[PDB]
Amino acid sequence: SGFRKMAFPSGKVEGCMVQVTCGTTTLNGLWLDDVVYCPRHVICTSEDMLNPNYEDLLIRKSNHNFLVQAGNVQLRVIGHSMQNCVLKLKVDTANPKTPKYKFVRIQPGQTFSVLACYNGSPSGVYQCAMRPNFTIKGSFLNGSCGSVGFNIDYDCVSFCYMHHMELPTGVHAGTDLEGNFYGPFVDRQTAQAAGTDTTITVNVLAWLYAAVINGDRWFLNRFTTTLNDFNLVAMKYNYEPLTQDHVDILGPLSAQTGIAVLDMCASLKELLQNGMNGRTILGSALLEDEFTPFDVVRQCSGVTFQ
Amino acid sequence: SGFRKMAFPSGKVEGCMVQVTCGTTTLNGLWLDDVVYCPRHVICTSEDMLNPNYEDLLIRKSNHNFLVQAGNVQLRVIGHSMQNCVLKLKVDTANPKTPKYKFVRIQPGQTFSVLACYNGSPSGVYQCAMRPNFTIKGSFLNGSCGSVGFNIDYDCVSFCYMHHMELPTGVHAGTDLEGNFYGPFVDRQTAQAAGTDTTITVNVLAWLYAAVINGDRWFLNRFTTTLNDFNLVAMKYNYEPLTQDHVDILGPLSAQTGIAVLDMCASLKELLQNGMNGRTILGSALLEDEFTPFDVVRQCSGVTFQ
Ligand SMILES: *[C@H](CC(=O)OC)[C@@H](C[C@@H]1CCNC1=O)NC(=O)[C@H](CC(C)C)NC(=O)OCc1ccccc1
Ligand SMILES: *[C@H](CC(=O)OC)[C@@H](C[C@@H]1CCNC1=O)NC(=O)[C@H](CC(C)C)NC(=O)OCc1ccccc1
Repeated sequence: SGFRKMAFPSGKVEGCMVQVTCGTTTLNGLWLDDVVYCPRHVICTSEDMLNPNYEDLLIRKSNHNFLVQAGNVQLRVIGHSMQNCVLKLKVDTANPKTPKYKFVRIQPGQTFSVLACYNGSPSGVYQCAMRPNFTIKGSFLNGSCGSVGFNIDYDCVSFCYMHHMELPTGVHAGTDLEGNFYGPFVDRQTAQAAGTDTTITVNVLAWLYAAVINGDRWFLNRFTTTLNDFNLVAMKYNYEPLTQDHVDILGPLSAQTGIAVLDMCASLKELLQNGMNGRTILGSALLEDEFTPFDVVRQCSGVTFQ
Repeated sequence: SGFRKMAFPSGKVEGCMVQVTCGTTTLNGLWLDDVVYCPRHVICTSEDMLNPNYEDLLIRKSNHNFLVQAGNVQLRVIGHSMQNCVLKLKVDTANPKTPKYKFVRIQPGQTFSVLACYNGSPSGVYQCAMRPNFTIKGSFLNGSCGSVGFNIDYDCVSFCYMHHMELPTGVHAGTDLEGNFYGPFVDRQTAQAAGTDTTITVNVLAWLYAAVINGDRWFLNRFTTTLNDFNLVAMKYNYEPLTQDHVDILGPLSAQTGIAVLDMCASLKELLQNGMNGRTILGSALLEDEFTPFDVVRQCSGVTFQ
């Protein structure tokens, strides 16, 4: 038993991380097939990033201005193109370690694993959730751009994130693998505001179902409620509105534990109106919202990957 | 910036995970060079595990009674030996993916990364700390034995843990890679008690230094204290006694933030005597003790691995 936040095995992604250098700027790149993906601001200096005209900046750059290093071996760049906020460097060698991969654009509330890299070398892996305001709360130092977020079905790597920015608030913003930013963010060193960060309600309920599975029981109360009544209290505490869909994905955990979703919603209702009273749930003194209803089943059914 | 609990890249360990079957029992094995390491209770049935005589049980087993599977390829076992609570299966093929590796026995309070596996296939990775009572709080379902814990310097994998048991309390116990259990535990399905779980004081102080680095400041107070005075209050809250050694490892974070260790100890002293008042530090409403003083520097200096 036991419940922890768990990142996917990063072995398949490690084989695709390369170092990309342009001028004096160095970041990480994603080498899939014969294409290297990296943030387009690799063509930017520190002064360029204040107000960059990426088109005018990319005009001055050629193929030989891009040094792609895979450990100690170099990839000869034979073409480059700017797709939105990402750069696609065509190399003359296909990556022999390319797994079966996809490019997906996740939805708010869904989670993924981040392989933090510097100089194209992995440093650590952790689980991140795309907040409803399309930010993430990760760990990114200088040189961490180009690092990717991903999910794995069994042998298929679903790339979904690439890191670009840290906002003035300390949270992080990025794009998908097509260069499109998550949220209303642009890759420019200027003050940028995300919306009000709300709580992924279906995720806290799934995390409460996991605690119920793992022996944490004190929170289980005796009330029930309705979908609109709970949403009136959920909107009071900046929680996402629970839809009939969210009830359907939680069905698996509800049908196994025998607690109706509206019953769990009532136990969550009192948990917001009365606090934790100095108690903990699964070793945390607050409500966790970074566990999707599929992340708990993944940890209770024991799925694997090859 | 930002601070998260981070697991090492598990790519090098994934290449050493194989499936080990004996009779009807299947668990994970560690394939390094031409030796496969796995818990010795692979020779046990469900009824054997109540009171096993491992010697008498291993007498009945031969080399061909051990099926070692690496994906779809089998490893021919040509020898077996019981070292403490671990089984060493000699195969006729050296693992071509063996990294530079060591076998170490960690100290209480130190952390490591756990690659959770089932049927020799990785499932997830998370960071664990060896509690002062020589247990860990992980996530282990049925079939998770043989999974290992490890640390990486740069290209050297330091294996330190192998999973065996879940206690009646829900926490987990295991051995090093030499078969010696951490703590007073034996691999037998019987009621077994760990001691009183105490808090790794040097780890909470290092985690407070990280919050100080990442903008979390409200806890910083104005008192100071002495080593004995703080230990009198630390022992009151079941905290490990802080030694002059612990002050020396915290020197790096103390000399960078400019807060003396005894000053941080006073801010921690009031944090125990006054609680958090419904506030959070680094997104947690309690004091984290699973971050060693080297784990914060690892996340603030940005070390990498190859
Ligand atoms: C990407 C550049 C890189 O890593 O390698 C060239 C980022 C820096 C990362 C983002 C998270 N922390 C970092 O150090 N460089 C940037 O200039 C971007 C903005 C756009 C050009 C994408 N991020 C940014 O300006 O972040 C502000 C910041 C806050 C705290 C610390 C460093 C930067
Ligand atoms: C190892 C066996 C295995 O995984 O594959 C053969 C363990 C089961 C693991 C330990 C953590 N959770 C599991 O399911 N089998 C055991 O019998 C051991 C005891 C010794 C023989 C090592 N663990 C044990 O008895 O755990 C009790 C338990 C609690 C909760 C759920 C399952 C088992």
